[PDB]
Amino acid sequence: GNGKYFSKVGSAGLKQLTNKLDINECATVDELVDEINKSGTVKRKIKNQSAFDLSRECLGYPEADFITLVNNMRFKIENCKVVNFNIENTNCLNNPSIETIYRNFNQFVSIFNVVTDVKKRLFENASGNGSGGGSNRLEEEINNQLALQKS
Repeated sequence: GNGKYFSKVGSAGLKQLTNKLDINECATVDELVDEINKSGTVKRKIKNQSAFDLSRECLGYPEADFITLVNNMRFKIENCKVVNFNIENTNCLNNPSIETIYRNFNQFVSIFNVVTDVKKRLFENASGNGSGGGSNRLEEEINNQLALQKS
């Protein structure tokens, strides 16, 4: 029997995704992709859903209010993934709902990190990140880091 039903970051995003995708459990994004790779419907849906959206859904935060949180935050984007973050304008935290969302925002980014990697793994590139350039502020900063990368 497997124990330790507690994980923060990384495998936590996997655990939330595997739960959401109704797939097998996964210890790494690499193994996660492989399971999804077996689940054709999930695989295709991961590209059909946007990383931001797919990840946000996994937590169950209200789209608008969740977006409201990240627009007022900033993020350390390491390798196209939010590795760290902090709130820039605590205006959104006026709502205890968003407080709840914020205090557990890392969960989202954990899941986001996963879908951000998985969507790259399954698809060499896809229009399923969030919106043009980026979802909402968060991915814009990511795209911003990518803009620094003059090809």
